[PDB]
Amino acid sequence: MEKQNIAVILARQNSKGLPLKNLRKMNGISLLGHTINAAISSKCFDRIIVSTDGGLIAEEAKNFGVEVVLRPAELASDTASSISGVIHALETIGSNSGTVTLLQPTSPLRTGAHIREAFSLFDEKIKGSVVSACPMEHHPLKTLLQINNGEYAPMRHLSDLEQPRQQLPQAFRPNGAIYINDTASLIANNCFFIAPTKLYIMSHQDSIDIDTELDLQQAENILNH
Amino acid sequence: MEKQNIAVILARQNSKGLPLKNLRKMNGISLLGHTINAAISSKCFDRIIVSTDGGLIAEEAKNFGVEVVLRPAELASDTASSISGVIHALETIGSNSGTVTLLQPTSPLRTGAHIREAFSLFDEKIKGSVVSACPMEHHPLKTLLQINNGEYAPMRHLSDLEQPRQQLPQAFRPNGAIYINDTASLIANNCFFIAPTKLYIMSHQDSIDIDTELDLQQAENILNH
Ligand SMILES: CC(=O)N[C@H]1[C@H]([C@H](O)[C@H](O)CO)O[C@](OP(=O)(O)OC[C@H]2O[C@@H](n3ccc(N)nc3=O)[C@H](O)[C@@H]2O)(C(=O)O)C[C@@H]1O
Ligand SMILES: CC(=O)N[C@H]1[C@H]([C@H](O)[C@H](O)CO)O[C@](OP(=O)(O)OC[C@H]2O[C@@H](n3ccc(N)nc3=O)[C@H](O)[C@@H]2O)(C(=O)O)C[C@@H]1O
Ligand SMILES: [Ca+2]
Ligand SMILES: [Ca+2]
Repeated sequence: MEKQNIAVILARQNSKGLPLKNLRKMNGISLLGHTINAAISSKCFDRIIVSTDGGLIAEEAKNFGVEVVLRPAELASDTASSISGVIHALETIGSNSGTVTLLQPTSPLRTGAHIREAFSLFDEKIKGSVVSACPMEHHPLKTLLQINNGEYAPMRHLSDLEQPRQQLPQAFRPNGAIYINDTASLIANNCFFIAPTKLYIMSHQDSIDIDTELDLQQAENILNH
Repeated sequence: MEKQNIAVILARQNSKGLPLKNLRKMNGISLLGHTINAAISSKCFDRIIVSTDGGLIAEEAKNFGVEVVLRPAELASDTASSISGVIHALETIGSNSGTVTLLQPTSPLRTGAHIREAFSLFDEKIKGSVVSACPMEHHPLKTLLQINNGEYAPMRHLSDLEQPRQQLPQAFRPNGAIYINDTASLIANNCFFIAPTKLYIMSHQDSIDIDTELDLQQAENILNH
């Protein structure tokens, strides 16, 4: 096979929250369109695929000049895993060698430059994931986990709960915007986090994820800096 | 000595953020007053002390009918630890036996009922802390910690990052509203988290902490249910 860099944008029609979320407009452009534009402007991809079950989403993708994979209902339900959708897209276009990047439409402030910056961290020899991430608002060592009913244990040391944050290791969470993997590795492991995983760090501002109407408005306000 | 249940409300005059924050009004009552009212209505305390360096805060505390400890400047600076303020209050009134509870004015939706509910968890024989806490918005096992420059390691397992949250242990963070300790233990350990620490769980709504003008408005709106 030819090695290919593939972008997969999963955009199902039924959004369990905000209705028709993937086509909702932000500064005049659909969420889908913002992420398609990021994929194109990154110049990182040989193939850009929108995977959907919805006719309106498919028409939007075609109007932006990218490929469409149609998902049957069982891969677009509320319970369907993202990994099964990415696997189905790769099987449909016939790629099992190269890289595959998931780009969620719910991260509209993730730009093509962010994608290029993340790609520069990918190690073609070692082939761990590159995942975009942002700093944790509340430090995860300053937490306790339930071990029994009404019984809790510190995440690490009890003394961590009173340590100045600057004296603790820096902590990060995935923000959903970018997951880059070696294609054969993603197929074999059937997941998005493959060791050794590297992080591409983004600001809290650029990590906004759209769930609510107020999220859409905040993202618009951020664009209008 | 007589064993005493002491409440200490630390309320310094200089707020590094919102100016004069501890006297800012919320539905007509100062933040200080809301927490004093919680301490009184809990009926958990033999002594209620407001510790401050500020004349206006001291006058407000006296008007609510509680005791005042005056802190010298070195215990009320931007760098001064909360524990040193609680230790100084206990030394001033001469108590080293019983319980001591820190009640921060920045948690105005923490009520007297919350204080009673937390106190019911305190174990007078084993004498670990009781700390009020709320659920973590982002699960702390779904994080990575920096171990070297540009090198990160999962908090626990890499597979935790893709686990449904409901399949992970429940996680909680202190919310700042209540810290209950055995008095002799707090003096000896010079800290607020003493094993075995128990958690009193509060909702995200009741855990609001005041840092901004918008925080004050949100807390007011919550009160007006
Ligand atoms: C990679 C992955 O597991 N993605 C999941 C993400 C991820 O964990 C977070 O965003 C990280 O912060 O979480 C979810 O993210 P969510 O349900 O909002 O979906 C994000 C975007 O992906 C599309 N989608 C999702 C699943 C699927 N089978 N097909 C799809 O087309 C949606 O239409 C939307 O554009 C979640 O909220 O539960 C579910 C997603 O499946
Ligand atoms: C127990 C403890 O360590 N408290 C600290 C808390 C705590 O960790 C969080 O609230 C938990 O979510 O964090 C701080 O909390 P913060 O600075 O807002 O202070 C909270 C309240 O305590 C008063 N205060 C604080 C310290 C001190 N030496 N004297 C005081 O009178 C303030 O006037 C205000 O009413 C922080 O933001 O850094 C600093 C506080 O010292
Ligand atoms: Ca989501
Ligand atoms: Ca604070």
